[PDB]
Amino acid sequence: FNGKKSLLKRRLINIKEANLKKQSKLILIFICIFTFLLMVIQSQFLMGQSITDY
Amino acid sequence: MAKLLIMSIVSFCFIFLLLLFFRYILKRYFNYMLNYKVWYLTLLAGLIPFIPIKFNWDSIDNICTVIWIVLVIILSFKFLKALLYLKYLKKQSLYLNENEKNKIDTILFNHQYKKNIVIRKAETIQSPITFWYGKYIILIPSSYFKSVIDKRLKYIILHEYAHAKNRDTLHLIIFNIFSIIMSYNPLVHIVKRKIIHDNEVEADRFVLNNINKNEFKTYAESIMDSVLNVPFFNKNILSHSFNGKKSLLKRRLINIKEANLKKQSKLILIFICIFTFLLMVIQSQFLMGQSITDY
Amino acid sequence: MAKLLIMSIVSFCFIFLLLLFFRYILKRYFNYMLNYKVWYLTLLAGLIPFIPIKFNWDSIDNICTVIWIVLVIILSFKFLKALLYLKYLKKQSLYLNENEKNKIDTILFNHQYKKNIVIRKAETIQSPITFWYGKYIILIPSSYFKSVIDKRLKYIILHEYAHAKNRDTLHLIIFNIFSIIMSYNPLVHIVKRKIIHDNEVEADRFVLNNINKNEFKTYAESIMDSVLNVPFFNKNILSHS
Ligand SMILES: CCCCCCCCC/C=C\CCCCC(=O)O[C@@H](COC(=O)CCCCCC/C=C/CCCCCCCCC)COP(=O)(O)OC[C@H](O)CO
Ligand SMILES: CCCCCCCCC/C=C\CCCCCCC(=O)OC[C@@H](COP(=O)(O)OC[C@H](O)CO)OC(=O)CCCC/C=C\CCCCCCCCC
Ligand SMILES: [Zn+2]
Ligand SMILES: [Zn+2]
Repeated sequence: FNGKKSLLKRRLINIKEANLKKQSKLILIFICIFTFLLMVIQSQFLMGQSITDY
Repeated sequence: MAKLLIMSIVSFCFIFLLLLFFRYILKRYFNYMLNYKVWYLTLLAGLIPFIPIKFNWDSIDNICTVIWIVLVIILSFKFLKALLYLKYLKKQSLYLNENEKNKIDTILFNHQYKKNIVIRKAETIQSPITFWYGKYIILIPSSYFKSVIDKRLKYIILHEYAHAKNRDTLHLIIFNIFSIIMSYNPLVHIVKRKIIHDNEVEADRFVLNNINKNEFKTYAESIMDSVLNVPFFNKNILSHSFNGKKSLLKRRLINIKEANLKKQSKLILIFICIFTFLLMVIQSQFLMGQSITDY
Repeated sequence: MAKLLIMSIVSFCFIFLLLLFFRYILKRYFNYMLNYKVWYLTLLAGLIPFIPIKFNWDSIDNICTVIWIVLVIILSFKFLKALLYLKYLKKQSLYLNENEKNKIDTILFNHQYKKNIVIRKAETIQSPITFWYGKYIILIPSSYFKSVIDKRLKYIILHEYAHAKNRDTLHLIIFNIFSIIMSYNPLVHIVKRKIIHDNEVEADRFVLNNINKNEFKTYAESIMDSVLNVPFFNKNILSHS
């Protein structure tokens, strides 16, 4: 009956399902290492600067 | 020259989208919390283009040159305003009576936590709040202990601890300042806000993990009352408050509490509309046109 | 033709900002509300320089055309799906019994309010909703009437009645259509939120005015419970929950 979804409402929703999960770092790591490599790629791909201006 | 900025904006948005991308599934299908610390990487990556790796139309840059500077200056103010408040706030506190301490300890000894953070009382602000400085300060009004049989102490106290544990109040400050210099890309503000929601969710988990289920129900009910009693605040961006945040629901509650019984004399609308209209007429007097007219 | 795009956007934003100043100040300092109807005039203004009445670029122009076309098509699709959702709800509704009618009568007895709008019930949804069609339909859960002591009925009825009185639902319908077509100026979409925000506030003012001071807190408590104990849905985003 609330006008629209917001924070108080979201919190109450989560209160209904116990988060009985072992949220192992395994997953975050997989993403984090992937992510980092992509920034590496971004670098080879593109850089520039004004230091060139002889 | 500002071509660099454009490059910067693009890089930022790239990583930004990447994180947002993953999140959906991780919660939607697996109910995982994403450990928010990952977000610092967006900033880093976004700024890589500034490194001199080495391995007319530009009038606009003559201008963008100072847009940067001005924004920083304004933000310097914004930031400091809050910081100064914190100066003020901190110095007004006091330590506590043993009996309260005994109660407090009874609640929390179970954790036997790393007590290198601090508990103190207040004679000022209505709701308990927290911020960092270098000490991890938890501050709560005296009315709550004088009301020794309030019971809700059981839950309120723990909540604050939960913010203390991940050092939310530390990161927040740093993050803010750093972002201020890179004032150029509004997406960073999305992030500035977004991060908050996660912190609060985690805090709720934290609490539930320390109580019964019968109690869960009770707790949830107590939160609602904790929202009810007062107007909210935005006093310290460099802090976390208790009443959740600026919102529609809250605004409506505030108004219903206040008297609201009067008509404004009709002219106000009669004229505001006339006014608006004449001006658009004027706008038109000079401005109109479309390509079909171009024989 | 880029020029026309630009003009339309600019014109709209000009007035838009003007209006915002007024509302803020007027409420902030003198405690008054403005009747939201004025907002239609922003759409109008935005389309004046637009009509062909005077009283490199090639690429830019070509693409702009294409985007306009697609935006309208997809928003319409979204809108239409919702529209039949509404059809569904109507089909499934039913009238109430005599005593239930008698309860309504009591609540509205001294109100003697216009009866050219309709009150009906269904088991389909956990909380009441309303919509327009042309008949002003108020729908409540069929599970509520039997509760001899809910003391919700009183408040729920006035709340909705009040919404019905101002024909707010109609305005949203048409209003949305115009933004469906003029899909590109983000400001045009944004104003929708403002309309809703106030529409509900105003409704509350109405209700409070019809109840005892001693129960003001009662009303408020129910408002909270109405949220606390329920899941959220927005299938009909064109309607009020
Ligand atoms: C600049 C704005 C300033 C105003 C802010 C002031 C207001 C401050 C706002 C702060 C509070 C947040 C309120 C929440 C509102 C909201 O809808 O924003 C949500 C993001 O939605 C988007 O994906 C869209 C968000 C982006 C907004 C624009 C909409 C368009 C999106 C399409 C972009 C995708 C295309 C990619 C290419 C981008 C390159 C340009 C919030 O994220 P989350 O809660 O994690 O949801 C998870 C979701 O289930 C997971 O699905
Ligand atoms: C891209 C070109 C744009 C050209 C225009 C120049 C501006 C560019 C700079 C952009 C960022 C500035 C951010 C400030 C926004 C101005 C609004 C502004 O001044 O509004 C501020 C606030 C609060 O309104 P208030 O003053 O209390 O009066 C409300 C009154 O009762 C009733 O009135 O809006 C919200 O936070 C509610 C937003 C709800 C809408 C839904 C979500 C999307 C977020 C809205 C944001 C929408 C996103 C913005 C997109 C235009
Ligand atoms: Zn918190
Ligand atoms: Zn309503």
